[PDB]
Amino acid sequence: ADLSLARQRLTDESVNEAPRAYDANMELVIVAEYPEGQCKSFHFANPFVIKGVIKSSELMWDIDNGHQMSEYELQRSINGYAASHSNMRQRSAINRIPKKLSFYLRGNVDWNKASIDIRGPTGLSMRQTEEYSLDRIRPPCSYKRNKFVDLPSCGGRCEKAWYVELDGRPVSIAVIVPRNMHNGINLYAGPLLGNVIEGLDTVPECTQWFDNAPELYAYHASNYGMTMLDQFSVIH
Amino acid sequence: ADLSLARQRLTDESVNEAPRAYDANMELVIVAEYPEGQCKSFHFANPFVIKGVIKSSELMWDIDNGHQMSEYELQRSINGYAASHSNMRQRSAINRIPKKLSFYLRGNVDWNKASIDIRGPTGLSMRQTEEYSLDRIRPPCSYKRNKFVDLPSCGGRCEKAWYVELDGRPVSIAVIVPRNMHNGINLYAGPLLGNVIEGLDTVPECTQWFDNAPELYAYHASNYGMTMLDQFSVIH
Amino acid sequence: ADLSLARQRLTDESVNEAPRAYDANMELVIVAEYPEGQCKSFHFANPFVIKGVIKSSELMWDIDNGHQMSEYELQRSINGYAASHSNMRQRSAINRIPKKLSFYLRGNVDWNKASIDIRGPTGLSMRQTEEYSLDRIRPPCSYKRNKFVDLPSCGGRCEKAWYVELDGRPVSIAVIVPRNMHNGINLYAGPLLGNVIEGLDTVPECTQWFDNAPELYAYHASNYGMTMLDQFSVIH
Ligand SMILES: Nc1ncnc2c1ncn2[C@@H]1O[C@H](COP(=O)(O)OP(=O)(O)OP(=O)(O)O)[C@@H](O)[C@H]1O
Ligand SMILES: Nc1ncnc2c1ncn2[C@@H]1O[C@H](COP(=O)(O)OP(=O)(O)OP(=O)(O)O)[C@@H](O)[C@H]1O
Ligand SMILES: Nc1ncnc2c1ncn2[C@@H]1O[C@H](COP(=O)(O)OP(=O)(O)OP(=O)(O)O)[C@@H](O)[C@H]1O
Ligand SMILES: [Mg+2]
Ligand SMILES: [Mg+2]
Ligand SMILES: [Mg+2]
Repeated sequence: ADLSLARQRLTDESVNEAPRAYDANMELVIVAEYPEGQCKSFHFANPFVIKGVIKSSELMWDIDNGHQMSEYELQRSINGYAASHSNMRQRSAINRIPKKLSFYLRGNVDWNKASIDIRGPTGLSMRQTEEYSLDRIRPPCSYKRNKFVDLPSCGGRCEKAWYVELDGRPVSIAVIVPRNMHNGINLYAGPLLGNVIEGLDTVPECTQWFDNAPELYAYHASNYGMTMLDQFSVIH
Repeated sequence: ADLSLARQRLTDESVNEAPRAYDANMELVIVAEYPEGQCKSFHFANPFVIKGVIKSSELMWDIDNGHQMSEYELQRSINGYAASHSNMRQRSAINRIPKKLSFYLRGNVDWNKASIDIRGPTGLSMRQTEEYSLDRIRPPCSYKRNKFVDLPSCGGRCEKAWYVELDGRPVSIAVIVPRNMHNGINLYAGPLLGNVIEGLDTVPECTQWFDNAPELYAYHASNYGMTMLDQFSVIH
Repeated sequence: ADLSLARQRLTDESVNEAPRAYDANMELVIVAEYPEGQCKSFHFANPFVIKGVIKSSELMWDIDNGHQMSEYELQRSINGYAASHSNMRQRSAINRIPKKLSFYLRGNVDWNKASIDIRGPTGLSMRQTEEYSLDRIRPPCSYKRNKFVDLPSCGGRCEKAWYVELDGRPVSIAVIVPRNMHNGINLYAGPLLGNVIEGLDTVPECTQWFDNAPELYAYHASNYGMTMLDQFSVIH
């Protein structure tokens, strides 16, 4: 069927190549998994720089008998990890802290410069002893580069992931995903800068709650086209 | 009264011309109207680029017997529109979805480049079949230009509106309103760039809830000076 | 002990000087104090420009019998201050409005250009009669300069504060803290601009609630290294 197949091939190529267009978004899905198997996904998109910033209050599992906990209640629990004996808790809040964090990156990403910073519970640079004096961005460990794990993007050649296991303490997150400009053109240079600046931080973020991973796969990953890897190394 | 009238005229001109000053804000009021007549207004301001980003959870009517619904409850309802059978609802959530969206723009706006993007329920570019691959900003349809409707600004010569009717599904919003630089000066060029960047994203957003449109007119529009048009084509 | 003291001195200098590094954050703590002595702290950090924006709903004391009030309830109270008879209240909401606002700035700050704008209840420039026409940023009064009060930073030579007393009406806040580039190098110039832009707005904000000031000192100030001054002029 020469021309119906040609037409199919062109439609495939148009979908596969679309992310490399000027103003086509790079895509970031962050998934937090909790001990009982619930998943919280946070989606961020931008063509130029994704800035995926998540407070530690926003990373806790926050549902309680069908009701959403307040930032105040969640921050009260987190404080006990930040500042010794700063709350009244006599048992940990490990049940609501992520077991694991998954970062799914898709599109025309500069993989040399994508930065994923797991920061401490109140947003300071992670360290044994956090302090306003030693608080910075883009620490060397944040640049994952070839530590990102290739995943199928079904023809895009443009999806990778990074996984991290937490050890029972709350964290915040700062991810910076910059656009691949390795074609030699600096989109920030010359008159185009005003247009690039106008496009930063323009796309709504979306937070979703799932009672388990299959729900996450069925109603997020496979609905929109982000391949994810489960604990058995099976892709969905 | 030559000089008391001269003084009046100068005071009029100073108020009327103020938006054209460097660091004077352009103003964006987005109003969502719901079936029972409630209005939710979202106000954004900036001198250089207004970025008016609204999640679909933030656009639902979220009050319930005097109590505000959680993002979680609202997002649970919206999911059924995004992902087939992703929630347990047996009836629609049309009662809490906007009937209509109104966008009021006032100030020294570049009307050739102002962009209003009605995006899908989870923030992806609107299309019959939304997907991470075909997710972008500043789609051609977003530039309204002469589809904006002139409204009185009482001497500013600087207010226009755009209206859109929804059809029962939830949406998110991304608006970019850039400053008119048609006097030939690029505020992003040379040393002034650092100062322009310092001014982006500095003004608090304000969300207001009204049980009906007259409340919206009385306690928002006429209080601060944004002319609005009702369903009978009367200005307030 | 020549070399153990040399080692101590070098460790002191490394902590004291760290904020002057490229990508080292400037730090902003805003503290609101309320009539019964509760404190709400808001922490913002960035290397290049801190943009510390706080809605008037976010500045009210919002805890009520251990539960967090909704933005809707808080905004309903604030509206009565913005727009005469726009709510049903027969008594003021002074109990939940700050008595006083404290701004703590630490790091490599340009003290000539740091701007602190106490804006009106709905985000407009503060004035007797607020209006969309006379809404701007960086008003002359916002530049505090030598009105900032030096505080000990324990070797950094880099902490200052500004204090303001409110008079029973709600306000919003916009603070811009730009990086000291008085070494003669414009970090926005040339190829480094893309990297500076990638770093803006990347660090999680953190809101904390304290029942009294000693809690604020014990579990925030002294935990992380921000010196604060109490009503008796004692530093903590
Ligand atoms: N179960 C799995 N676990 C881990 N990695 C996998 C798994 N399956 C595939 N991958 C990895 O994904 C990458 C792409 O594989 P493949 O070529 O099959 O995908 P594709 O559909 O062609 O999409 P793309 O256009 O991204 O290549 C490979 O590096 C592959 O090893
Ligand atoms: N009821 C209405 N419905 C739709 N458009 C209207 C209505 N009334 C006025 N307008 C439009 O608003 C625009 C400005 O009108 P007008 O000159 O009366 O306002 P103004 O007070 O002078 O303010 P400005 O300085 O913005 O002109 C005109 O294009 C006018 O047609
Ligand atoms: N109780 C106080 N009230 C107001 N200001 C104070 C108080 N104590 C100290 N300061 C001010 O703080 C500034 C720095 O003082 P000092 O040199 O003692 O601090 P330091 O530990 O050396 O830290 P730095 O490196 O910031 O100087 C001085 O201007 C000082 O007057
Ligand atoms: Mg392949
Ligand atoms: Mg006119
Ligand atoms: Mg000193």
